Amino acid sequence: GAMDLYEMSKALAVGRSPQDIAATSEQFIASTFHARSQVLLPDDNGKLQPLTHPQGMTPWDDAIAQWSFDKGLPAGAGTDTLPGVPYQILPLKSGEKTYGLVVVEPGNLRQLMIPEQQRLLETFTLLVANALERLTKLAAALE
Amino acid sequence: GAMDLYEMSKALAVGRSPQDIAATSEQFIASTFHARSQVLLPDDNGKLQPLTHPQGMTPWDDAIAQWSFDKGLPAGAGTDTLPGVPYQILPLKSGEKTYGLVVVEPGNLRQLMIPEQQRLLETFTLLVANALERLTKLAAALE
Repeated sequence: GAMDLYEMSKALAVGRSPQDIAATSEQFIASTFHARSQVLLPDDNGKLQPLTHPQGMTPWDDAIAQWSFDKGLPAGAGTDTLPGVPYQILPLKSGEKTYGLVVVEPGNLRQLMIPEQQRLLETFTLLVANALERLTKLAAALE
Repeated sequence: GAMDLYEMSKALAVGRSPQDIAATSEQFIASTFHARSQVLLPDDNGKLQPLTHPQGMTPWDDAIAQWSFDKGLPAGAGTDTLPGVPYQILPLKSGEKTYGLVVVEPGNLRQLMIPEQQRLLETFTLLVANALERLTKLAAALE
């Protein structure tokens, strides 16, 4: 919806932890894009977590997810890497830096892949990435 | 244009100072929205700077600008506060917090006020606000 990006931005602004940001992002991406989703974040070593998909999502390839994060490039539907899977693997990027990934599995892939929806989803991932960037850089500043 | 938000996000991601963010925001808002613009930022006391408009912009009311920043509410065209002026005064907000303002004076006010353009401009101000929030909170973390 028209107001969803603004409402998510309000919820992201008060997030205090990566898990807060992940939960908020999943709630809003699920509602706005009629999809199940999972945010994946790097650990100390740069390896994405969690490695276990949630009930209701089809399992994705962990190593292709890692590839998407490492390269800052999408995979899954709409790309030339795993073009046939029923989900998208999207980097959460601010500038050239990738702070995480979101796996998005819609109820209706033809609906999610409408170009206008793809452009809206890109704006969502940019706002999520900005929130992750803020928390990561602040924690580093202080710890 | 379709790619302008993404291109501005890349430029905002590498900004190192509020002045960097202000210059980038003015460049992209000017180009995308066919407008002159000025970003105003609070000083130590919460008073907006600069107090001097640039050549090519019509002077705005400094106290109404301060009102917009203090209340986190827009003024100027499209609002019930100074509805008749040929510019908009827009808070740069992330969540409930306002980090600055942008004054936008278009070459063609009827074009800027097209609702689709207004919705795009709101997304721009959200990305600018996120950049200002990141720099402000990081500087505080370190200084």
